[PDB]
Amino acid sequence: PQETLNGGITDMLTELANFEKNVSQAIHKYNAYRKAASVIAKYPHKIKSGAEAKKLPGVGTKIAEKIDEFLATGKLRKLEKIRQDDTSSSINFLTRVSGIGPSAARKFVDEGIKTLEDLRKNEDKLNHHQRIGLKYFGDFEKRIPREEMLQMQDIVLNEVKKVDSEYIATVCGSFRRGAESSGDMDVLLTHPSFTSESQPKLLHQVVEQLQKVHFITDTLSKGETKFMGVCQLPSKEYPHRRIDIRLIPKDQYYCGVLYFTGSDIFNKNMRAHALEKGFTINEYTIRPLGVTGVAGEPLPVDSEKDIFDYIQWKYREPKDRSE
DNA sequence: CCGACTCGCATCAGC
DNA sequence: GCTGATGCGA
DNA sequence: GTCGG
Ligand SMILES: Cc1cn([C@H]2C[C@H](O)[C@@H](COP(=O)(O)CP(=O)(O)OP(=O)(O)O)O2)c(=O)[nH]c1=O
Ligand SMILES: [Mn+2]
Ligand SMILES: [Mn+2]
Ligand code: NA
Repeated sequence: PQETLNGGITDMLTELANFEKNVSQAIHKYNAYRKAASVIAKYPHKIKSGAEAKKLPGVGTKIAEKIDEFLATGKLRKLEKIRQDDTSSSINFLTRVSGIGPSAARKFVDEGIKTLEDLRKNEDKLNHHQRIGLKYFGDFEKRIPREEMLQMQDIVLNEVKKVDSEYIATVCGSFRRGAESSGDMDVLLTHPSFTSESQPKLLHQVVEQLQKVHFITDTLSKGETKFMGVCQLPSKEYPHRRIDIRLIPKDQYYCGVLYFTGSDIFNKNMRAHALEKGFTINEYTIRPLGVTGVAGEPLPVDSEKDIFDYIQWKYREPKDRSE
């Protein structure tokens, strides 16, 4: 109990979570373990028994028993076995390549493809996404310091303005909450030519411009509203980074900014209280619920705070939206 | 006991 | 060819 | 996996 508290426990749960998702293809068990780890990581005491943990929300009989075994013996038989298993271990590892999920990792391992070498020997069996994830395997597992994030913002906002002075672009995600470190760059984008009732050609032009100045280096996926790609600060070379660009209608922009800024936990808390007050919020709109529960028409939103107001909540600055 | 627990894009199965 | 299903990362 | 209905 030094790393935060219950670090040994949260790592245990996270590992179990990873095998459920990657080997068992059980997203819900995966989410249960991660939630349980997140509750425990916040619990301000060193846990001394499964019974104590069982009283936490999201901790049931099974994770309680795992904790008693971990506390009594210093390990978990099930995790040690999983850890040493060639097939489970290799399946779990390969999903760390972006574009290889549980299904592709299982097929690869079935035909003897188990390592990065194996993948590099068999590039022909990889789709485009998977090829790039392989290419930048190490880069993609590095975190992005805020200062590189700011340099990256400088480039995104400048180049967007150069395409069209009318574009609005906002870096959201952990960056906007003031995180000192980020896993990727999330960019929201809008324009007056694009409303909920309106050829978008607005995302392609920005993507194209960022490729011309050699900021974006590869494309993982690109449609009329969402781009997923790779980018790189100009120089010893900087790591290649993940960037997502989303084009959203102007009249749903602040709903998107809120959704793609806030931590997942924060978004959940706000969705709950919004129901409490008879509102349903998604990433694009806020709607009132009628007396039966049916949804009305979207309400006007001219500011992130307008959303807080609708549901009678004190404005929470992005820096304070970790939960 | 037992079912519950979002979306845009790429690719593939199949028609 | 196209449509729908499945996979994927968010 | 946990937790309701
Ligand atoms: C995946 C996911 C995302 N969101 C919103 C909120 C999130 O903040 C924003 C950016 O998403 P992400 O880039 O994937 C992680 P992030 O917050 O930016 O932190 P880092 O990337 O730096 O690790 O989208 C959800 O509401 N529910 C979700 O399930
Ligand atoms: Mn992010
Ligand atoms: Mn992202
Ligand atoms: Na993956």
